[PDB]
Amino acid sequence: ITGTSTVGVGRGVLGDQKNINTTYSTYYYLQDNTRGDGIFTYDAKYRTTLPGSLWADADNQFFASYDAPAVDAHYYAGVTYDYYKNVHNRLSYDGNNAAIRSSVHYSQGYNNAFWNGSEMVYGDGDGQTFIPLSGGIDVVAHELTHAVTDYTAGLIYQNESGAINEAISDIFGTLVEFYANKNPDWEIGEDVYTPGISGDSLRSMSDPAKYGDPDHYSKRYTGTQDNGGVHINSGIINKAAYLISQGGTHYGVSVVGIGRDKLGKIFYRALTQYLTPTSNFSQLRAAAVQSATDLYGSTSQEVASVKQAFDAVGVK
Ligand SMILES: [Ca+2]
Ligand SMILES: [Ca+2]
Ligand SMILES: [Mn+2]
Ligand SMILES: [Mn+2]
Ligand SMILES: [Mn+2]
Repeated sequence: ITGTSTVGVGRGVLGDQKNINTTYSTYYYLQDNTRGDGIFTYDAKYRTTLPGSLWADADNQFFASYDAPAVDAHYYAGVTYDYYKNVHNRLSYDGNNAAIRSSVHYSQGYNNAFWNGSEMVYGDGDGQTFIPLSGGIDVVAHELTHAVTDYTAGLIYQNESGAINEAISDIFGTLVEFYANKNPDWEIGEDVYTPGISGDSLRSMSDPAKYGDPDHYSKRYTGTQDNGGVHINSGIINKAAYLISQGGTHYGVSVVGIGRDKLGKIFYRALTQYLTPTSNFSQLRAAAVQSATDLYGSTSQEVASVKQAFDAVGVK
């Protein structure tokens, strides 16, 4: 669409009011011209054909409940784009300001969200297990980070390389949650998961075992489900990343925390410079160590903590 950039107002999934960037041309569209080549949000109208219709609204006000997921998908994509640019100097997922597209209201009762290789897709949830998934900034940021990985390391979606791919998305989705200061934690999906139950989440980075995911290499899943456990074994890496950031003692191994910022710096460097499509956990450790070395020196604490963290989860 070609039109006039403007700002509208609406309410997100959780009922919070926010301003969003829109474009005016007869209708007001969810098209944000302020970031790279734009952020565009589409209505999939409960169908599975994609992307659907670019979101059009008559009055620049998005307070209808059908609007909620679109508002959040649109807003949180902006935040994520900001994170990457401000923090890592990366312009969009491709590093070249590629347009970011998302569709909401995908299918009916669909309890998931995903990056399909070209755009983001969000289900509305069945209302019991989930509410519309775009209401979780960690979810949005996890998905958009898959785009980042696709254009960089290109980690294949299966086995260890696939678990790394998943852990990368949880790590950065959590760093984005902290960046925006939106009730941050080391949990994944807490805001949209099981509305009826307080205190839970989909996955825990601080304690993966809490939901039955492995927190040590000796406990890894070796079967074939979930693409070889990409969503299970990511727990081992998630735990490592939490320790590097926060510190702690795990299985008798002590790790001094170096904080979130450095965690993000080290992981982003590993991702963009050292990982390859077939990298395994052991290769990830080597990459993380080389990155920290690059950034802080071989005899740094940073390096030391990265080592301790992997020893703690049993990754050699
Ligand atoms: Ca979270
Ligand atoms: Ca819940
Ligand atoms: Mn309206
Ligand atoms: Mn994922
Ligand atoms: Mn949170």
